[PDB]
Amino acid sequence: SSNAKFDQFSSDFQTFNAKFDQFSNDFNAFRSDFQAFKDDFARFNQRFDNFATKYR
Amino acid sequence: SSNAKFDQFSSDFQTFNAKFDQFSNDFNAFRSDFQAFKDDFARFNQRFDNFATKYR
Amino acid sequence: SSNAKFDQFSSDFQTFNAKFDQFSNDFNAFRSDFQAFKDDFARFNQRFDNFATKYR
Amino acid sequence: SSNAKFDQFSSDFQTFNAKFDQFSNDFNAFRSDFQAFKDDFARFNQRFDNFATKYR
Amino acid sequence: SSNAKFDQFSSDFQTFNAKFDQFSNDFNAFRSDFQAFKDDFARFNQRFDNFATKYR
Repeated sequence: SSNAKFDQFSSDFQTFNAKFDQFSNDFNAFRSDFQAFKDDFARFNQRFDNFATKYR
Repeated sequence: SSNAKFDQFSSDFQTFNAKFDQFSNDFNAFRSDFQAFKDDFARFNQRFDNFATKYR
Repeated sequence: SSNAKFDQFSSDFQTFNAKFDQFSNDFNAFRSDFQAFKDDFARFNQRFDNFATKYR
Repeated sequence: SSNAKFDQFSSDFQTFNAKFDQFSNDFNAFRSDFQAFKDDFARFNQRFDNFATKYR
Repeated sequence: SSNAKFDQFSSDFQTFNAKFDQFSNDFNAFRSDFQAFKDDFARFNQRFDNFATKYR
């Protein structure tokens, strides 16, 4: 192909690489959010077990 | 390779790049929904703690 | 480069593009499942709220 | 480009295509885990409702 | 098009490929977090069943 056409594609690919990098960071922020929920659920589970034992 | 073939692929790539932006947007909408659920759960956990601690 | 090897790459990219579309659909189907769950969690939280108020 | 550079790229793309397919299968496996969880939650929700009803 | 420009694209694609492998690992780690959460929920569900049974 012409250099001009290839350069358009390579810079387009660079935009995609940047978008993917952002999505990867977004996904990891979601993972952090999910871990925070999981730990909050663990705290609930322990509080429940405590209550259910005392009120069994 | 040749121009006509390359131009077609460059177009196909750009269509994929646009679809990737829409997926990234879909994932962020999901992240907001998930955070909403996580905070709703956090609210529930605090109400459960109040019931179990302050009223039992 | 060889037109014929480029033809293979173009086809393999089309295959990737279709698989990406399948994944994007699957992700959006997952979002619908997450929405059903989030709604179900709301059902529970609101039921618990009522219960707690009556048993405070 | 030269055929050698292109052919290396095409081989690298085929490897990425295979990894993407793997990820899409991983994502679909997750969707099964999520649906199983959603169903477990709907069953908890019914059992909570039954408890709250019988305990009026 | 030129070998120099192709070499730059090939480098960018290799970097994307590596990022994708990282993301796929991150997704698998999330899947593991999710399964552990699902099992935690099942453990709660059993605790709640045992508690509710004793209030009949």
